[PDB]
Amino acid sequence: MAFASLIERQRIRLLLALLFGACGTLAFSPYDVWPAAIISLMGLQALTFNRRPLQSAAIGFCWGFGLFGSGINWVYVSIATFGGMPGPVNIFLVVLLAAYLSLYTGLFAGVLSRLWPKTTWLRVAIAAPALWQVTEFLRGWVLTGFPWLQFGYSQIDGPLKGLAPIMGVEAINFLLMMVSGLLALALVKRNWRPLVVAVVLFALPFPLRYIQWFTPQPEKTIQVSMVQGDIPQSLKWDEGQLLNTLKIYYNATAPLMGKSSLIIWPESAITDLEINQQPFLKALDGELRDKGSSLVTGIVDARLNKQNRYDTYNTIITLGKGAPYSYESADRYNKNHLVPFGEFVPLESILRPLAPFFDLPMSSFSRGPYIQPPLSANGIELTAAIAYEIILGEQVRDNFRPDTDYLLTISNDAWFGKSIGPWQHFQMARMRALELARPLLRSTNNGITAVIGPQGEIQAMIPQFTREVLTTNVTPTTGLTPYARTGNWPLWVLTALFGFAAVLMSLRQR
Ligand SMILES: CCCCCCCCCCCCCCCCCCCC(=O)O[C@H](COC(=O)CCCCCCCCCCCCCC)COP(=O)(O)OCCN
Repeated sequence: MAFASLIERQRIRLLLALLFGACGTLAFSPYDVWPAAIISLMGLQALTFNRRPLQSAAIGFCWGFGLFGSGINWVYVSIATFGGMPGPVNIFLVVLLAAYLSLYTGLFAGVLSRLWPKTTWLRVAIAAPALWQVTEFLRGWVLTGFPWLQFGYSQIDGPLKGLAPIMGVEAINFLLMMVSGLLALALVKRNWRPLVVAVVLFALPFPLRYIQWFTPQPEKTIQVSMVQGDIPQSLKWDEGQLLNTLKIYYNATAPLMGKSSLIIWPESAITDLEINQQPFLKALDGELRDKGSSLVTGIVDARLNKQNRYDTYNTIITLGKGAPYSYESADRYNKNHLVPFGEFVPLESILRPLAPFFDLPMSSFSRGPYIQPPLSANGIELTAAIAYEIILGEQVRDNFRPDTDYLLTISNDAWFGKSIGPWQHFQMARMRALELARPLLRSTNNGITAVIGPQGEIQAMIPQFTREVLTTNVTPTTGLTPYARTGNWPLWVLTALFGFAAVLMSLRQR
């Protein structure tokens, strides 16, 4: 007994917040338990009740530390495997990353308690979702952002699936936070009205999820094929292995050359500069056009700037019928949002010589234009997003065009190894496909290579960590979703209104 005495202790709540914070990771990874997200948000909402601003900030920081150290720890695997640093240094780096990610949850909890101290429906339903949206935007914007582990992505297959195509995964985050706050308030106050309101709010989008915003045109059906080279990441960036990788990809492509129409290779499938492999690319494009196919592969390009400086762009070249290959062609995609510490190392003067982990091969990339024309191959338009860029919903939507028939994503998940990072990335890609209502053609070296339907459901998939070829027929779709039409503008208007109302009520509370 005496639960009230123990629960009203800051030290105990810190330990209890760690468990509830880590409980949220059961919704993104292959665990895929969407009630866990609601439970974790309920814990975060409840454990900050009746606390001073500093204690609430500590509770939020511990919750974020659990969440981002129990499901972002797969970064440590990549760091240790492909970087020469001691184990204490690696664990310090992953702990520091978790703490940095948890700062924006501690800030959320602190501001929420500072402005709305008393546990009320207002705080748990209006102020909390708006402030949570603001802090998530800050986390995804500052220092190029790391918008990972957003609970809306857990609703890719759930009751709130249909909310994504209308307003987005960020609005799904908003609704999840609101419902979970109402549930936490009902649990804390032992009341039934917040529970009923939360049930109504959560069950409202279930009929909404049946709306079909896309027309599955079958007249433009193709036979896309994707190749998993299963190239070892350690040997990926070498000299002798380049010929072996090219031979493997060519031999995998040759049977498909003639039967398939949209052969795709993973990110950085060709591990050499585009200019160096010019005759090979020319011959490959010629023989692909002879048999009537296309090859949207990935390569590394080093263009010359106006200042005679070589800028390295992570690129997606296009070859075959419907898109003749040329070094000056505009039918290419340059990666815009580079991955921190892996593609653009900040402070190269000190960080790069500090350890071999910072001085990874093929680094110091150059960002491409934010908005780029869609890739054309065999008469169809593909929206490209290299690896990490897929999770950026706003950038993907901005690059999206009404003429887009497929969403293209190529990644190299061999860094993460056997962990949950590739699965979380795949889930975020599925959420993007659901939001834009376009079929997704995701190709990976070792990670999850699959074709995602317009509703986010997996149409085809191949086992992870193998050298397989995913050959299937995918039908394009036409039509603009409300999310594609608008963006985050409706969500930002809604959260601005809610925040303004909450601030006015807090000031008027006096
Ligand atoms: C006030 C300062 C506070 C600082 C707070 C941060 C401190 C901690 C920072 C260190 C810990 C994070 C380290 C993450 C990078 C580890 C190395 C990963 C390598 C990598 O980036 O993958 C590349 C691209 O990723 C891909 O193409 C696919 C993977 C994309 C997902 C990557 C997820 C991990 C990155 C998370 C970084 C978050 C930083 C947020 C600040 C490989 O791609 P490639 O095959 O073409 O090889 C070409 C490579 N040269």
